[PDB]
Amino acid sequence: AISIKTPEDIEKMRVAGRLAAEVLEMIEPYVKPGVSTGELDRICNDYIVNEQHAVSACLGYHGYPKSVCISINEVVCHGIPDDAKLLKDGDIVNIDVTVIKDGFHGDTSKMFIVGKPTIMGERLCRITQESLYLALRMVKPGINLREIGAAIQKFVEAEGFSVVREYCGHGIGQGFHEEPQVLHYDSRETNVVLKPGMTFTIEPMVNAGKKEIRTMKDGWTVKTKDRSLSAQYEHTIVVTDNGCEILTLRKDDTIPAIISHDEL
Ligand SMILES: [Co+2]
Ligand SMILES: [Co+2]
Ligand code: NA
Repeated sequence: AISIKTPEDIEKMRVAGRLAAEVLEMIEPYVKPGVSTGELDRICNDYIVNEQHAVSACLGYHGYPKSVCISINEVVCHGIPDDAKLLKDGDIVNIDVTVIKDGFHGDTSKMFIVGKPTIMGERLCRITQESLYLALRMVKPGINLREIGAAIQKFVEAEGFSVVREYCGHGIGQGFHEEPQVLHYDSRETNVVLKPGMTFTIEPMVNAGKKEIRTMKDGWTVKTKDRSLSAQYEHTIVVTDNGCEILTLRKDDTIPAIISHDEL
């Protein structure tokens, strides 16, 4: 079932989350034209291991071969870091990180724009981030997860993009992927009432084009069927007594760490 974390668990999650966000703040500078995805994966790994003294949860997860997922342009998710894949001007890149510290996990990701941006690229990252923020703003005890999925979808579609169906956010803590499944669209099957103490991620994958995807020969890389661009953002949060607390907040986030719902 869904696990309610205790205050102490939360404190642990706060540490794992901060570490995860840090990695994202740390790698920004190195994200530029000409750099390979493999080198970025190496930098993150070393940082996590040697500086943070933590562990990457992705490395070996169901056989995942690298430390972080780096998805470029049309890649939807699970892009495999590789030394032959170089960053170019105009690319939109997602870097997804999961760190373990003391047994608790912190999962987060962001988009980066390489060099000069395209109108659509920049626009797609912005609506994708807005769609995550919107969801975050909704979280409070008593709401149903279905309303969140519905809201994201409606928003995204009203802006002319699509939400990927196959991939969802998830409960998280001692376990990388715990209940519940957090769908980013409306589904009559969804029925979970939020309680304080619940910890989970929200990580909408948005396509500028059609919602369909395809998985490559590699068994990991997922791409849009129509070759359109795809973007995603993700945060880890805890449901509080009157709202939520964002455990993976970074300095460039423009949403506050704690969201209090005065209507409560
Ligand atoms: Co996740
Ligand atoms: Co992630
Ligand atoms: Na992408």
